Amino acid sequence: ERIVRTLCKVRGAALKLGQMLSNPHLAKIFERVRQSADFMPLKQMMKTLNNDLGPNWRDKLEYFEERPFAAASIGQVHLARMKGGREVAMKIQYPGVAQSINSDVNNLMAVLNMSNMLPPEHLIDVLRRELALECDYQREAACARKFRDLLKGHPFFYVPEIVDELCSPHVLTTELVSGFPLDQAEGLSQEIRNEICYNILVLCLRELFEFHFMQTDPNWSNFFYDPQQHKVALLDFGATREYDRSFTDLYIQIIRAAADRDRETVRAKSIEMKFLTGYEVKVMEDAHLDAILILGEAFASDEPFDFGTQSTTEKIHNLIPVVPPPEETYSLHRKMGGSFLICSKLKARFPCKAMFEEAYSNYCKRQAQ
Ligand SMILES: COc1cc(Nc2ccnc3cc(C#N)ccc23)cc(OC)c1OC
Ligand code: NA
Ligand code: NA
Repeated sequence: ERIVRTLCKVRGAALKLGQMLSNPHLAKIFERVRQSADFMPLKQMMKTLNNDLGPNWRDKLEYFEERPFAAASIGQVHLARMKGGREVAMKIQYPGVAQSINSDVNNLMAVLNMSNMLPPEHLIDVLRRELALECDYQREAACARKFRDLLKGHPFFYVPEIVDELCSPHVLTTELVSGFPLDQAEGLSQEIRNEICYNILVLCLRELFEFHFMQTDPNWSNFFYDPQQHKVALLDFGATREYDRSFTDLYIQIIRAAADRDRETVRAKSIEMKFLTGYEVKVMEDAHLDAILILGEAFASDEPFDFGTQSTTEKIHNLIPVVPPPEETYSLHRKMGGSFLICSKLKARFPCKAMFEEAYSNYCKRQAQ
């Protein structure tokens, strides 16, 4: 009834679990853990700052906010202001969180099993593995720099600059952004939500097929909408992957076949990419190909697509159906599906044929060249 309380002790691992799971009470549990004011004591955060930035770290700042704005899976964000006035956000890891992951995961699963809340061991290792990748804040900083360079001059999106002097293996600092995360934007008007989600799906297509450099686990909590500028700050860099153009090219042939309602080509190309073995049980394979074709439905229609009902987690969870499998077996579906799910959670509606034809057209222009 109040597993929430004991889960708040491992709220980081529970959050990561909920982002993978997307019984009904368990969602309410996770939603309450997420919405909990329970945060890691300041004293533990100070140890990371001292270890990483030196005992004099506070001298670099005029202000350090002791209550975090929000907690991540392995750290929390504290707002602050540098000497001179430059406002920043400082994402700070829990001390030795890397060595606490296995215990935190075991604790989370124990609480969920003993409470009879969870009716797969290999997926638990996926949880451990994903939390460990999140610990690499040096890499995350490098991905933020590269995305900022790729999106230079965009009229809608921006990436806050990294503050190198406040970055370390366990601390990532950016300039402050003015706005709020998209998990608080459900109450915005339909036109605004449509415009946000349109731009997000276009960027998804550019990340996959143009940049070959992409965030593969989209989370609406990591996009910030600035209502005044009418812009979105991108802070979602945790699972960023670069792929060879030959790999995303095969993926665009899948989406092309799904848009064209060519179920057999979707299946053949899926086998070629090693997403399917070719001898899966047909019932599961069919449900998986059904979810792909839902993606094609959107990209095949000049009429507005109703993400709120047509691409809900119910209709698209088979994009990735239940030793863990290689990440390259599902990262692109997780990206496409995750982007559709953001459109669905914000109840967006807009036509998608134009944006896919532009992406596919660029693909064809290069193919002839
Ligand atoms: C999701 O990932 C991150 C999120 C943040 N959050 C923020 C950044 C910049 N301004 C903010 C303003 C407010 C306000 N009011 C709240 C949060 C902000 C910071 C990060 O790094 C330092 C992240 O890690 C890449
Ligand atoms: Na984290
Ligand atoms: Na840059």
